[PDB]
Amino acid sequence: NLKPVDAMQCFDCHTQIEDMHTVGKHATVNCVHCHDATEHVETASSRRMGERPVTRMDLEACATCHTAQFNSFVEVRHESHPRLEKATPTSRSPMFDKLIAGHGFAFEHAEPRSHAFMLVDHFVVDRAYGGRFQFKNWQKVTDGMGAVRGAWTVLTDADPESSDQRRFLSQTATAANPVCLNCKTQDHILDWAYMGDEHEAAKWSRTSEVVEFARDLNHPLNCFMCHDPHSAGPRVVRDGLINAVVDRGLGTYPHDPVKSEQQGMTKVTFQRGREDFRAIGLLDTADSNVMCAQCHVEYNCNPGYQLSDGSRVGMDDRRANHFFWANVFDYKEAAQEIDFFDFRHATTGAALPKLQHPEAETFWGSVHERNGVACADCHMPKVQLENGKVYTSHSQRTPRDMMGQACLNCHAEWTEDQALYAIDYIKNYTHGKIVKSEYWLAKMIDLFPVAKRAGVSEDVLNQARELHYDAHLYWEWWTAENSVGFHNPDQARESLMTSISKSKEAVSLLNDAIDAQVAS
Amino acid sequence: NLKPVDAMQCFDCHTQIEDMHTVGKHATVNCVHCHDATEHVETASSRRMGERPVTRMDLEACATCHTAQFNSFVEVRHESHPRLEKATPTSRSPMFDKLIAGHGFAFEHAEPRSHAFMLVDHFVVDRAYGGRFQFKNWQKVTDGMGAVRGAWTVLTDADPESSDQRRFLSQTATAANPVCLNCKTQDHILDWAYMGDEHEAAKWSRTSEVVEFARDLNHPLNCFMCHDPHSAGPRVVRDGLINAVVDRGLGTYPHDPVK
Amino acid sequence: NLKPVDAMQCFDCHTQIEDMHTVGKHATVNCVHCHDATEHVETASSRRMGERPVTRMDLEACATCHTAQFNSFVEVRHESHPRLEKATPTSRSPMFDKLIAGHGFAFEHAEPRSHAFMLVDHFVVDRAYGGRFQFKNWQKVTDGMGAVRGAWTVLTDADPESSDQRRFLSQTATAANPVCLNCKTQDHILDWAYMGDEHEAAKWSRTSEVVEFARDLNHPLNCFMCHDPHSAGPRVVRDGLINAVVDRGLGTYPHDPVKSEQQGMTKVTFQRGREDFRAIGLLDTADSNVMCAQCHVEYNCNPGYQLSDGSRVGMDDRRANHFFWANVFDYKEAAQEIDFFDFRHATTGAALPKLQHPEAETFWGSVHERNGVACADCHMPKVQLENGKVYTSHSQRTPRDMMGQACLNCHAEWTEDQALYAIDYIKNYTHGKIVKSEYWLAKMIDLFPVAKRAGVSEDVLNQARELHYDAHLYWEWWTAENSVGFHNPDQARESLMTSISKSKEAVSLLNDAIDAQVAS
Ligand code: HEC
Ligand code: HEC
Ligand code: HEC
Ligand code: HEC
Ligand code: HEC
Ligand code: HEC
Ligand code: HEC
Ligand code: HEC
Ligand code: HEC
Ligand code: HEC
Ligand code: HEC
Ligand code: HEC
Ligand code: HEC
Ligand SMILES: [Ca+2]
Ligand SMILES: [Ca+2]
Repeated sequence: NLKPVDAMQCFDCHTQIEDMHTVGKHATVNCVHCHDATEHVETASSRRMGERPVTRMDLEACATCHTAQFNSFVEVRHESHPRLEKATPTSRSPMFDKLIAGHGFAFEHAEPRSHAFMLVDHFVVDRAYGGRFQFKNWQKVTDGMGAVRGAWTVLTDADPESSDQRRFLSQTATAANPVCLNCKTQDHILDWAYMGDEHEAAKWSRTSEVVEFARDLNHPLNCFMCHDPHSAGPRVVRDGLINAVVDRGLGTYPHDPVKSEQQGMTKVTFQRGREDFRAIGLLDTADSNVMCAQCHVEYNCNPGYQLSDGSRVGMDDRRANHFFWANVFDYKEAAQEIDFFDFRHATTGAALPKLQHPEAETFWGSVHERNGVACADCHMPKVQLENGKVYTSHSQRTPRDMMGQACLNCHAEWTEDQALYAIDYIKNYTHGKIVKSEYWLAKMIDLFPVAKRAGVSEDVLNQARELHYDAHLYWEWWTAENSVGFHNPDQARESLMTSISKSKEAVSLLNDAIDAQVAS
Repeated sequence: NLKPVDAMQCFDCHTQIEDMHTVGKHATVNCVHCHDATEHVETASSRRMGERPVTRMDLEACATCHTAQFNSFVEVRHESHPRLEKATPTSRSPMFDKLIAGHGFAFEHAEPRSHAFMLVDHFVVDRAYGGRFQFKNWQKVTDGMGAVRGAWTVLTDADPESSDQRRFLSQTATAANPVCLNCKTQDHILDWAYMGDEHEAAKWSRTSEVVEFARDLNHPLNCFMCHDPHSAGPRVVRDGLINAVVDRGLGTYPHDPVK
Repeated sequence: NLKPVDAMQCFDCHTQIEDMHTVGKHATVNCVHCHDATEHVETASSRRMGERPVTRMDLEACATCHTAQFNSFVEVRHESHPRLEKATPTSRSPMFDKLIAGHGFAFEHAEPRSHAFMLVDHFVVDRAYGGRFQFKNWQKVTDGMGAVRGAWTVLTDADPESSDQRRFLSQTATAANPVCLNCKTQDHILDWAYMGDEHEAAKWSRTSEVVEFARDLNHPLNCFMCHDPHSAGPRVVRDGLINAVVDRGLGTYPHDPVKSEQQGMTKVTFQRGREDFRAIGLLDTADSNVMCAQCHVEYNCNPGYQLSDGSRVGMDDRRANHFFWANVFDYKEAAQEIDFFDFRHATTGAALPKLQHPEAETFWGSVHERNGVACADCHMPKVQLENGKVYTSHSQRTPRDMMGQACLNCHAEWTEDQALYAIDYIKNYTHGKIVKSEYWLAKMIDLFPVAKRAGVSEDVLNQARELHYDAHLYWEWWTAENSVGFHNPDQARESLMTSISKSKEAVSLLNDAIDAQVAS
């Protein structure tokens, strides 16, 4: 049984915590729920930590008083098909392997499944750790609660004796690095300096051995990623997001200065040895658009190359942890502003960006976003109970599972079937354009070896490579983005038509150049 | 937002609560969750209460940290047919009127329905208060959450100006008395002496005017009827039960001394 | 009404039958249920048959006393989509036509459907008889009971006047030969010598005119394929299987000598004119792993070519009826041991194997097989009845239709949805790797004409052809195998990664060789 500690004693040294804790809705929640600080209190001074207190980061620390939210979070949506590869004819990107050739995603890229699995899925995907980590057996893939209890309760490491990234199976990659983990867990929140920069007080950083870092991490999507444990108020903890919104002053809604001001973020910095160490972003309001944008964004979390000179940009560089915080039509400019690209296409040699799940940036400017709707309205609605205390569902899943609460409450003119039909109209239309964009990209890509072998000049190949960048960007955004156009159908339409235009331009350029070589 | 109070100061006078609270699973739960004792602490001595502190008896006091248990409790089972009279050919006792003739149950005795309604159903049944109390309208009969929030949020009193038990409709009875309420609520747990005996410190007792008592009561089946708020440990609070089991030495299982 | 015959009279000459019949559970079942032997008994001698007795091979011969088993067998699973071509984007092998080009399966290869249809489906598939046989009309495709009553009750022959294999429609093949029928029916069990070898007493053999043979055959999957009609004990009748397990001494579980000994097979030979003629394999136990392995295996049942010198191996050769009885990683060695391959790829010219439904060999060594689980546990479980005499369901179908009896009885920790999710995780993962294997095989195949035309040497082409063999084998096993990895997910994973490795090696070899030619 827990025994309370005297928080006044802590507050003597922890003024920032005092100011948060005493004012919020956790003012009566004793520190012992999450911290074991006995030896810390015996040894600390006002500027030196002394013995490190233990801080609980398990979600059960919150589930004791918030079982409803915890249970809704950990529910596994069995209809979210697991380990479903996107590069197949029946999934999101039928020609993905040809289009992404040269990139680590060619090894495996599955559709997302329920949040409980995020950390385990990150660890076991074929592109991440060379196949080092596996579930203990193939039955464990169902065990959401187990994954939440801790990744290492359900996973095995092929070689606990080594800590290097290497292939354990031939068709795997070792793309994982420490930045990835920031969107899977915040178990490292006290051990990682802001942005993963080198820091005396940080156990882990962008340049750490990711296998060793992995072994230290257990829990997915900690509840405190969106809720300050001290004030219980809304926040974000993701460094990349704070950096974009606050440090770079882009604001929470870069396209709406007024909304950015009303629904803003306040950066709170915590120090170690009186030197800035870590930060959180306190939100003005409980704005799930910004909470979900901690992870559902396009980002860099990887080494890459400079657009200017093609030189390597390694994990040690700040750019290896970066939120572009730019919609699809501002993205090329945002990548130019940091002088960065992700990979060279294996066939065309083009410098290309790699886009990932840009839901937050896609949502900006959509009809729903403009009308003050937020992710949670459709994906974590309040529960409707005939007789019950209302709480917010933490199931984070498609509104198809709860259309009454997620759509039909606003769309009184529709039945569930009508609303589903509206969704399907958009997704079907968008998917048709994605498929057409891929057809044209693939047609362009296939001409590169023919052009090279026909003696087409490097100048013409480079012209086509520049078009490839744009054709790729304006296509890939939409296979990366999870709503298949729903979050912003007009933007998807304009973008995908732009992709096709670019590819058609490249096809015509290469075809003409090949024919001119043949004629000469 | 709640501000915690200095529980150690309470414990200077409240040794019994200290021994329960500091040992159980509510040792970290501050008194401010259930008591407003500011003026009490200002005026009390260990021998004089001073200002009476306020104690929350609402189930929301527990639902804050125990929403899953509260929500399962308050759910209304619509399949438990409401206001279904047992003295009919299709219910439990087709000849009940003949057999029970001379007893107040002849006026109305329905099947039970979900616990959320126990106090409101007690107040509105035809045999209890002469028809004095009704739901605010016939729609309110569905409102389990409302009844749990408080009986008087969903009921009306035909005559707030009188406190006597009398018939307001011809075929009703006034069988209710203060003892009934002990199986409907424990909102009176600090205002009722053991067994409802007369007591200088008891606002209410077996001989109280039941209508006046009724008006003071709000919540059905308080969570603390089975769970001690201080220790979080299992308990009962019903005097009649404690009297049988302990005072009369019958034990919890009168047919099984080992159990 | 049947009238019993005096079996003692038969037993005077039929000692093997006496020894089986008098001891088993059919000891009270009179011969007249299945044999009309009146004129036989009048004319036979102890060594000469005299008039041939009639033997009933229709399944109704057993259905009279075993209606429950018969009815469960003949049920048509309408959810098993009929005539569903595998070489489409929504089926098992999207790039099958490119990959299998040169082989008869390019004409048509559908997913399997319910067992009642096996013989009719064999007769009507476009790759088998040149389109000679059709259902009487398109309505008859539903008639499982009709097919079971007899193929010729529901099919028509385009030309009853000729018996040659030829095309009746342009896009058909004539791949059928007599060996195929051994996995469709055993109506010929008394007319076919062991292995289909030439024999004086055999009406049919490997070299027979298959159209004439076809016309003599009526019933699918006779009940006596797994149950000896005389002893009622468990057996197999399939020559290829007996030959692998017993003649070649490979055992029923080639990877487990102990299990092979406990769950073994005893070959029983029957003679004609005191010369070995046909054989059965009596099983030590009712082991469905071995019963189903009569057909659900990789086999040769076709002409092919020698790996050594490329010469034709015709139906007359023993190798035209062969069970490799080898898992995917032992298969290349098993094909080398008989010096055999199936076809030359139409584009690459590579000698290639053709793999078919190797469920039995894939199942070996899997977690379930190692734990003593057998096909029937998942595909023909005992019926569960609140009040009823239990019998074994003969419906032979996916456990999805009976998850309570097929999985959940062993997997108490799971709900049906969890178990289905576990299956889908494996199938989704495996299918993603199949698709990737095909992508790489197709990329390799497409380089062959480019390499040939660029002047790449035969030595380099032959190197790539040798890689093609392996890339093909380690892919095709898994489109052939029906569980999409479920029966052995680790093996599927290792194999498919091997396929991709081989293809990538071939792509790199050919690309480099083409570029070197272009540069010269
Ligand atoms: C000892 C019980 C207890 C623990 C442990 C606890 N909380 Fe709370 N929490 C409360 C109470 C009490 C409230 C106030 C409820 C109210 O009045 O609305 C609260 C309020 C909240 C709110 C609403 C705050 C607001 O401003 O609306 C959030 C979000 C919350 N808690 C999250 C968490 C998270 C995340 C954890 C785990 C780090 C956690 N809590 C741990 C008891 C707890
Ligand atoms: C910590 C980073 C992170 C945060 C914050 C986050 N997500 Fe996710 N989300 C993921 C990852 C990772 C997955 C895929 C998990 C997996 O496949 O194992 C995912 C999956 C999902 C899915 C697919 C679930 C399914 O059934 O397939 C939805 C919908 C989703 N997120 C919505 C949201 C919404 C809405 C928010 C804000 C309330 C949110 N997410 C916050 C990382 C995050
Ligand atoms: C900005 C936050 C963020 C970073 C950094 C991030 N992810 Fe994710 N990850 C997500 C979200 C959101 C999802 C679910 C949406 C989706 O998959 O499209 C996801 C899904 C996944 C999935 C399940 C779907 C799939 O792709 O197979 C895996 C595996 C995964 N991430 C691995 C990685 C690896 C490896 C890294 C580092 C190279 C990484 N993640 C970096 C946010 C992030
Ligand atoms: C991706 C961000 C995110 C994560 C992670 C998160 N929540 Fe929440 N939570 C929300 C949002 C959004 C709301 C509703 C805010 C609003 O509309 O007022 C919410 C509301 C709450 C509330 C207020 C009562 C209610 O239900 O509205 C509690 C308590 C809470 N969450 C607890 C948890 C616990 C416990 C966890 C960990 C299992 C958790 N949250 C994880 C975003 C998050
Ligand atoms: C107006 C409602 C609405 C809002 C607001 C909304 N989405 Fe969605 N979201 C959808 C619909 C509809 C789909 C398609 C789901 C489907 O077809 O089942 C979708 C799909 C998703 C998916 C893929 C889910 C799956 O299972 O395939 C993710 C992840 C997601 N949204 C995240 C977000 C995030 C993060 C935000 C806030 C930036 C957001 N959404 C805003 C309605 C919304
Ligand atoms: C501020 C939050 C909070 C409030 C208010 C609260 N509890 Fe609890 N309760 C807890 C915590 C924390 C535990 C211990 C959970 C654990 O460790 O298992 C707990 C434990 C319990 C247990 C389990 C005790 C045991 O020994 O197993 C019961 C029963 C319980 N509470 C009932 C109540 C009732 C009834 C009320 C209303 C009088 C109430 N609680 C008020 C937080 C609260
Ligand atoms: C405070 C007294 C009290 C306690 C303690 C109590 N009950 Fe009840 N119970 C009632 C009353 C009064 C009703 C009828 C309520 C009504 O009709 O409005 C009832 C109704 C029920 C019903 C019928 C519910 C329905 O759907 O019709 C069941 C079952 C029941 N109780 C079981 C229990 C069990 C089991 C416990 C112990 C966990 C319990 N009760 C504790 C007083 C109580
Ligand atoms: C020992 C505890 C106890 C006492 C005292 C008690 N009840 Fe009840 N009451 C119950 C239980 C338990 C139920 C539900 C089971 C049932 O109705 O059989 C119930 C059900 C009811 C119901 C709904 C069913 C019906 O009979 O119409 C009413 C109304 C009711 N009581 C009124 C009264 C009145 C009036 C008194 C005082 C004369 C009274 N109760 C005294 C325990 C009690
Ligand atoms: C005249 C009725 C009759 C006919 C015809 C008949 N059987 Fe049987 N069969 C029996 C009886 C009686 C048993 C013993 C049942 C028992 O005692 O378990 C039996 C037992 C069996 C058993 C269980 C044997 C064992 O050892 O467990 C199988 C398998 C079987 N029969 C298959 C067949 C097949 C296949 C046919 C058609 C070739 C067939 N039977 C024809 C009556 C019949
Ligand atoms: C005589 C050879 C043969 C034997 C023995 C045999 N099968 Fe089959 N099986 C087939 C053929 C041929 C098909 C496809 C039939 C068709 O498509 O018309 C098939 C189809 C199936 C299917 C797919 C059915 C559907 O609904 O699509 C399953 C499952 C199956 N077999 C399992 C088994 C199991 C388990 C055993 C052992 C109990 C077994 N089979 C024994 C030849 C056989
Ligand atoms: C070793 C036994 C075996 C032999 C020999 C065999 N089959 Fe099959 N056949 C099967 C099994 C098992 C299935 C069902 C599993 C599957 O199709 O993958 C099957 C399925 C079929 C199907 C339905 C699915 C499809 O491919 O369209 C046809 C048609 C078929 N066989 C024709 C043939 C022809 C023609 C031959 C000879 C060239 C042949 N079979 C030889 C066992 C065999
Ligand atoms: C592919 C092999 C196979 C075929 C063909 C087959 N069965 Fe069976 N049969 C089994 C297996 C396996 C069992 C159960 C053996 C065990 O577990 O004891 C079984 C059991 C039996 C039993 C024993 C009683 C029972 O239900 O367990 C009878 C009778 C039987 N089958 C009759 C038939 C009849 C009649 C047919 C033809 C319609 C038939 N079988 C076709 C494999 C076969
Ligand atoms: C532990 C249970 C289990 C065992 C044992 C098992 N399988 Fe399967 N089998 C499966 C599952 C699961 C599938 C995939 C079915 C699905 O996804 O609907 C499958 C698929 C099949 C299919 C394709 C069925 C269809 O409709 O798609 C055939 C044929 C098959 N198995 C035959 C066999 C044979 C022959 C054996 C014995 C050598 C065997 N299986 C052993 C569980 C089993
Ligand atoms: Ca990116
Ligand atoms: Ca073969």
